[PDB]
Amino acid sequence: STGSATTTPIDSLDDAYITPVQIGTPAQTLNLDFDTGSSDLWVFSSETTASEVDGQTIYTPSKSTTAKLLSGATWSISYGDGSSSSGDVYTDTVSVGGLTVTGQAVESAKKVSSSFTEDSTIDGLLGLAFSTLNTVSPTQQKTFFDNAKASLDSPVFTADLGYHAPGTYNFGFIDTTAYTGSITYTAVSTKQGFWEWTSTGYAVGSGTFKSTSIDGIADTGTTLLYLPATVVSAYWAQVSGAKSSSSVGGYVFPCSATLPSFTFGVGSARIVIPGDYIDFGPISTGSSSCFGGIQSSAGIGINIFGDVALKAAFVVFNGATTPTLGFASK
Ligand SMILES: O[C@@H]1CNC[C@@H]1Oc1ccccc1
Ligand SMILES: O[C@@H]1CNC[C@@H]1Oc1ccccc1
Repeated sequence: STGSATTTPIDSLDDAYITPVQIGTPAQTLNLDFDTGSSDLWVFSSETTASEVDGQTIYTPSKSTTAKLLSGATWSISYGDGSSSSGDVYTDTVSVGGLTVTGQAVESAKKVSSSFTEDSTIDGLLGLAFSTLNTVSPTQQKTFFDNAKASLDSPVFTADLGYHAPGTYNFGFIDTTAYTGSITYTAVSTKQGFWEWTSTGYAVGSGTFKSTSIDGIADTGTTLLYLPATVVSAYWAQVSGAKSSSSVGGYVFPCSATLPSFTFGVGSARIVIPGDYIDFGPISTGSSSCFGGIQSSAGIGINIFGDVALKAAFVVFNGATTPTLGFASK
């Protein structure tokens, strides 16, 4: 089998991407944030505290003839930005772009943090990291990809995110029309449960390429590119007036600037992030200070190749027995 679904930016900045997902019988369609950095499929629901729902579409298990309570199971998650959610668990039929999994754990939120309530465009998350990170207790549950894998034509999914435009998530096949050149594959460590890999270096603008190993994760659920402070300083030093602001929480730059590109290495290959992809706009409405799309990872504990980087490539998440990542230009 295969599946193919369109993913759409939630706003004019590409802050996140939403993909429609069918849950239950008859189908209830929710717009989920596909997150290769976590491993829980959770949704706003009829069980969510009413004061914490503000515009989201909810899953109602009592209206699904295929929903079954997973008795005794609970879940609770906190993300890298401090957002969180928790609740109980049902199994139900879940379909993405024509690909159907029966018996998928659908984690129903009883509580969500204010950051989720305040974003009416995201109805929940669909995790695509390794199932060892799933938070369901006392019986850990499998991701949608892990459940689907054996049925897929090939044990892979691909992320093709657009810049200010829709893109695609495919399951079970490589669309050879969706990229240019060849795909370069690189090794993955699953030791922390992430799609963790080692970039071979970077360049700023037209500058020379610096060969240096940068360990990090391919994370579709993170907006920005988070890298070591040395690398990030070298980038922003090429933008007149750019500075790190403690009050704002990162590097800012004059909105009048033209930003240089940023290149990262994948083996001997190179992915070029255009400068425009690094512009996240005024820090507040009407400000002439703009927020940068490359930020320091120093406070996180891991480097994160988030959407800023991934949207510059066609990315293969190869879930074969020895997992690998592939990157191509597009
Ligand atoms: O802050 C934004 C609005 N609600 C939270 C959202 O960011 C996240 C998206 C996915 C995972 C964690 C956080
Ligand atoms: O819904 C609102 C529109 N822009 C802000 C908020 O959502 C998000 C902000 C940051 C990351 C993910 C989502």
